[PDB]
Amino acid sequence: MRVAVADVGTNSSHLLIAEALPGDAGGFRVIDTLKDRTRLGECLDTRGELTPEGEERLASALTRFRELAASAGAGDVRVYATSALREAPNGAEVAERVRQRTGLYPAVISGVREGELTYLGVREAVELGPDNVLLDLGGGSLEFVRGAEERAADVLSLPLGAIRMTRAFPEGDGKNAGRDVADAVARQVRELLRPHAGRFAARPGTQFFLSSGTAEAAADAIAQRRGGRPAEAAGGVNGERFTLTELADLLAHVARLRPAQRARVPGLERRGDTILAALSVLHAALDALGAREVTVSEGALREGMLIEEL
Ligand code: NA
Repeated sequence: MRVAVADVGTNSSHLLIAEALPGDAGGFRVIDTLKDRTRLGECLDTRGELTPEGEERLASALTRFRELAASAGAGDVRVYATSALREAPNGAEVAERVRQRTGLYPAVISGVREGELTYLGVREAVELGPDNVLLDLGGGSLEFVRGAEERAADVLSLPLGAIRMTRAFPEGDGKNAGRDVADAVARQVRELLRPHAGRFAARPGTQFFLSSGTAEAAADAIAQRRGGRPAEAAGGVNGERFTLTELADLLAHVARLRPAQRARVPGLERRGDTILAALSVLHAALDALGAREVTVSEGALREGMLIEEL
């Protein structure tokens, strides 16, 4: 009664092993989550194609994942790949070669598919209401999801990822370069949402949610800026809330710092390279939709994959 799902991201891949409960009430219990530091982001060439060293790291990850699942009695791993392989021009070729080498097929899912599954992961992590808007900021893309208590009704994927924006708007040496990038990213967010007014905008009673790593880091940083302990000592950030004003203040702080300093802001360790652009995406998007406050969900794509499998 054990199931395994995995996602291939940009710099990390994760295997989730869960026990599937009696179908009557159903549900799942997470047995293990195993990370692989695939680091595909540093294995992308100038045209964005995955290098042979990237194929090797990916093949190595999926081989180890397959063994972990099999030794745990979980049978076969469903594997979905997101922005890294989606945007690589040779992503489909890499996926078929990895399948030939490992027997696992990393299916490259669309941004919208990722968003609809992530919404399921959020559903089982935090309490959804009758009108929810979810923003899931990844490396290449930002997914907007709207729905009710059960599933996504509307999904939009826009090319506003933390890595993609960091690259699209290179930061200069000047003291104002962080602010200038933040402003340019915000103008790009509004421009790509311009065809889509009303779709994800706050209505009375709309509740807003965030998922994935930037948002979790933001919640950790904001809580510690209110005097809290690091999330690692407080059991994580799932369910934490923060206001748009708190996000704006964290962004203004980050923008006046240089990249190396950003990685020393508590909560933002391991995200100094993209946190400026990523916070700029989140604030600009939330502001444009009229969000006042958000809840952060540690559940996301992998949990959603489980829910669909069950
Ligand atoms: Na995303």
